[PDB]
Amino acid sequence: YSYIDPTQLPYDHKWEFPRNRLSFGKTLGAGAFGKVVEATAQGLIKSDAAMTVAVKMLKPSAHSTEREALMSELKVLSYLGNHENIVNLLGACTHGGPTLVITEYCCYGDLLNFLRRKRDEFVPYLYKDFLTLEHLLSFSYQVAKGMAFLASKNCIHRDLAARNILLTHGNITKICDFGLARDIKNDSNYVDKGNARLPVKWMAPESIFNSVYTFESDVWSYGIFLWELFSLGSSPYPGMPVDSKFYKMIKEGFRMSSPEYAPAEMYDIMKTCWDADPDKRPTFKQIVQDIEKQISES
Ligand SMILES: COc1cc2ncnc(Oc3ccc(NC(=O)Cn4cc(C(C)C)nn4)cc3)c2cc1OC
Repeated sequence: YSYIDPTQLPYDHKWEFPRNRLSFGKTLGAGAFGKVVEATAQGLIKSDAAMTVAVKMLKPSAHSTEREALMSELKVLSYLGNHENIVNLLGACTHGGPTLVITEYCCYGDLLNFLRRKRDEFVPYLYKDFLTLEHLLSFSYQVAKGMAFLASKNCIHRDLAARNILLTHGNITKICDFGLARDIKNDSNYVDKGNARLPVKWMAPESIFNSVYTFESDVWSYGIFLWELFSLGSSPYPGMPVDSKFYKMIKEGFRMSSPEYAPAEMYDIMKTCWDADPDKRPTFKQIVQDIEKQISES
């Protein structure tokens, strides 16, 4: 929810695709109630050529709440329309069986696992495809541009992190949301807080203590994502478990020091994203303008 009720958004039937034209392959990811599988779609291209796609669907374990949530995701994707910095909708199957959501396939997978795999060969300054500082600045710019677009459409992400960014051809990043297709019960980055399992280390104080999610709380998460990026995939608040001492320290103003590979101007952005006053944080549009200047000066 937040600013817009996703259940009231319309679904354009121009997206309707016949489900008998899909051939399912390997499961890319699974949670308790949902999954994402790799598939071949036939007749999606005007010229009889087959194409590889990603398909999100529910498991027989899912209930009415999860069935409403997958339909709401489809309505939001149809409402947003395509954007270069967001995973794009290609089609959907809404009759003749369970809901299927068809999105573009991203050959390099999630950004978190890519950074961890590339960590040991990082170059701060050719066939080998080494990760450089130039690539980290470009990723930070592309993610801020996609988030500036979501905010302009009155959308709040609520789970922005490196694990929710995909990487495709030509070092292009795409904002995504695995949601129900992530096993949050066995992921240590999600913590038990009341009757929920939440990503506390990425959450703004107003979201933790008041359950308030806004344009400003997404900006706090972006600052945490920057720390993950310039630490080459390390977990935030290293050596600190999520306990009473953690919630106390955050309220009292404790903040992480800069990661090892962050330029000083990128750490300056992180600090402003983590201001206790939501009105003192920059907008995603201001972040884009700031990074643009850094890239041009480089
Ligand atoms: C080679 O490995 C992979 C390739 C992949 N290629 C493509 N997709 C993959 O997974 C998916 C991840 C997420 C989604 N769904 C959404 O993001 C829908 N959405 C967007 C939003 C917001 C508006 C931003 N809200 N909801 C669909 C598929 C892959 C996973 C891989 O490995 C794990």
